[PDB]
Amino acid sequence: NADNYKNVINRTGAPQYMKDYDYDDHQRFNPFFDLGAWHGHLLPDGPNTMGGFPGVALLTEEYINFMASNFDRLTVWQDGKKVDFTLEAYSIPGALVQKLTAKDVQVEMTLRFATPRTSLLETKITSNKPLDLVWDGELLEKLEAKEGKPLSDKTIAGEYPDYQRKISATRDGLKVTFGKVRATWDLLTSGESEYQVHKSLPVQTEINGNRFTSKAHINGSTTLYTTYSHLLTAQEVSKEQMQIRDILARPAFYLTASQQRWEEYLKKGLTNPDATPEQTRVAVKAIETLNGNWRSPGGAVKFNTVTPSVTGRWFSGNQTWPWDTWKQAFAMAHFNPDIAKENIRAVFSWQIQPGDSVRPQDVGFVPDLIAWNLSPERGGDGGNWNERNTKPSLAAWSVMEVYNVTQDKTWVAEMYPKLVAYHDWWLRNRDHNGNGVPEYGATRDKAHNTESGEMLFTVKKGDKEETQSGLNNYARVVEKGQYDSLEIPAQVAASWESGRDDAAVFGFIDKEQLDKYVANGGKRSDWTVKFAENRSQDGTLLGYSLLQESVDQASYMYSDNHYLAEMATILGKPEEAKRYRQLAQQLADYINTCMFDPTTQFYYDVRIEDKPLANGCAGKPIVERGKGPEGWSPLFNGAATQANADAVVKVMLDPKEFNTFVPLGTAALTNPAFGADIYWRGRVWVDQFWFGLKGMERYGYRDDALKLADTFFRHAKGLTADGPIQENYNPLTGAQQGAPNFSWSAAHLYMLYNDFFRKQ
Ligand SMILES: OC[C@H]1O[C@H](O)[C@H](O)[C@@H](O)[C@H]1O
Ligand SMILES: [Ca+2]
Repeated sequence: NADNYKNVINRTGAPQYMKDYDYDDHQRFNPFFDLGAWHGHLLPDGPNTMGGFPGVALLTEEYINFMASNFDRLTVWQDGKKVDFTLEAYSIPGALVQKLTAKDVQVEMTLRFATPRTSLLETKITSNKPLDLVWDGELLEKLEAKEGKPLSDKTIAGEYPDYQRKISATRDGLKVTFGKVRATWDLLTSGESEYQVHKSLPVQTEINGNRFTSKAHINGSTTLYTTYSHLLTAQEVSKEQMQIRDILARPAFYLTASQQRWEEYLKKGLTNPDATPEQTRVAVKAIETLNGNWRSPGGAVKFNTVTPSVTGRWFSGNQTWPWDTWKQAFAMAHFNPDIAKENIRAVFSWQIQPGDSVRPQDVGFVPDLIAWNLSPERGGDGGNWNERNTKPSLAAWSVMEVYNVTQDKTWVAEMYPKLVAYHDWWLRNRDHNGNGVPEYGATRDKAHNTESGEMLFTVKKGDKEETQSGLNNYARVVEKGQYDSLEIPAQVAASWESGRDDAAVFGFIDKEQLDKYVANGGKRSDWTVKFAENRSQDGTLLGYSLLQESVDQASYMYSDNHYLAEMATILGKPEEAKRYRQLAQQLADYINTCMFDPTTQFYYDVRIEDKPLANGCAGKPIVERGKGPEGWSPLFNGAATQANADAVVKVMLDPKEFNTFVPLGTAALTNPAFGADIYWRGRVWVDQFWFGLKGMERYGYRDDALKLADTFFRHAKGLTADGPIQENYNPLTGAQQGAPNFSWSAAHLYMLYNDFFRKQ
């Protein structure tokens, strides 16, 4: 099956910089990674890379960095003369292949992954006469470029004097050793990491600084085997040696293992017979993308996980977020369920337990960002690890999907208490007014407050910065309004927790947009989101909340309650199931009564006003900040009444609202803060789009949902091309932006393939 999908993504490239970046700082080539390995490979594109797989990409704990352009490139010689080959090179799901053809000699090279640290190259050589073989390689010297043009003349050695890269011959090949570099935002190594090459035949190696040449002589047709291993600790180095020996001992077994695993991914995953060839290839792109972004256990993360992008500036290593994980595992349930399960475990593996040394007041909390290196507060030197906030919860929905496929009740039994702990955490620490409807917010944190628990903030006016603390001073300053801006680190983290950091609904709007809003009759203060601290009975600071209840978050809580009810029933916990059923019903009633505007016939967030409404709602729908994708969150999540869903579907299909060139973007055309190129105020994301389609389907509009899917398929740029998957689309032009090889989009493109794409 794999052979039907050659070059689904362009995996060619010959990088010349460690940071061979695109416009947005992401590695501009798309290397092949598999088995959760910590290195990857590209295809040759021409005579200068022919005979090897260039662009060895190392995952240095939390980042992707290229090591070399050519490394272990084969040239062949027969009687003192170099054999001139022609090249055919291609990817398939699970392998890179290149075929070299000359008259008297042919070579077939197949590169697959054998372990979580090691790839295996088969070099199959056909020749009726003896040959001399030569392998060469060279470490990169130059640091950084953008769009192929250097940003500076900085060198790698120059930038990182302790990196101390050295190539050494071994008893069975060679190795590259690396010094300890703790460059928190660029390059992380242990001082014990290595890149090892082991081969099945004796070789003779000459080393010349950062280049090498290796030689061997063979007597005729022969198949050689070479392992490539990026090993990040002393203990990884030690443990891998017996694996590498087994691989060179049983190479066919490892090749077959990979072939079969990939046939299984494709068999299990490609289950929409109505889909066209083009549509199915999109699903294969998503499968290759997701599987490449999977990482084995590494550092503090003791489970397999999946990151938003192995090639991403800030998304590589094993950096893992919960929001991304829910959708990732939802999709991967349908083709790589074992890793879907692991990914969810990874996220809950650092869930806060009672007695936690940093935040005992956050039991059940799930960190925003986990990674190889713990933060200084937990004993590591990691800059990325984040516990300032979490992300919106579709955890139960994610877990349930894994169950739907596997029917594995032991999986439900495992996750249920962890899901319940997160649930209970939301209700304790993100419910400022105590009404059972959550807010987006932030934790108590060194970045957010003093040691005594006084919320930090910085008032700005012209060029004067005034840094104060305490919720007393914040209220006193908000009223006056004699500031250009008010920076509240805890409110920044609340925007991160919402998952949509410049959204209209959360008060984000540009200067010219606001002027027009005011000229049309509104007030500037309509766009001010107020902020509050959350405390327990005894006065313990639990964290913070936006003084605003979000309709998407409420709907996700409805989801959580609905799916916990089903899990409780599966597990034979009827009384707990009944409680969640009632909580679900309570949220649905609140969402429908409080958040659905009778007048505009659409859903919106509500403010937590100074006093609740007579009907018990926290405040009125925030109609004036305009319509967004949160308005269909109740449909996707199943909270809406039929009447309210019918109304919302009318708006979604309205070409003056959301039925744009690429439909269902992150702000209606009528939104006062709309911008086609703004991430969370116009741009179309595949998750929010798919939530829309599912929401429509649930309330009887599958036919219209299938039409929108067709429109997406015809209008979203690059979909049928061989480019890597990115983050979002301009709703007017269809133009793509964001990180290449983006898991979240791949997840929902896969879902669209399964649920809505079809032959017209
Ligand atoms: O560093 C944490 C940070 O990472 C990325 O920037 C995300 O987009 C934010 O929401 C936040 O999680
Ligand atoms: Ca509340």
